[PDB]
Amino acid sequence: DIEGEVAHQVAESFSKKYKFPSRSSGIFLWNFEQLKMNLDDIVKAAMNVPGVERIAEKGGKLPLRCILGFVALDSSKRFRLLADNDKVARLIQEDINSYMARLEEAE
Repeated sequence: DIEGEVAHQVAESFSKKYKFPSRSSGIFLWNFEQLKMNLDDIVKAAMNVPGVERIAEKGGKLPLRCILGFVALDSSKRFRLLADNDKVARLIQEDINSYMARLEEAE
């Protein structure tokens, strides 16, 4: 259901590469596939991200880069070695602010 909707959207973009702040100064690319996690575990972990329940319940577009960022920080040594961890945390916040605003904003 709600979790099923998150599972769908994640599955649909499973190998899709998003961009993140690198340890140095650039960016690097990462996808859900690279988490080496089951879809269930990823959905479970995605539920921790603020706004994900609300958006999925409406069938809206989920913040998948933000979601993947959060899950990667929480579960992935490799991602953590590759990333500016603090910068990703800030990036998580900015995505949430953007998507939550979209629910309130003019169309």
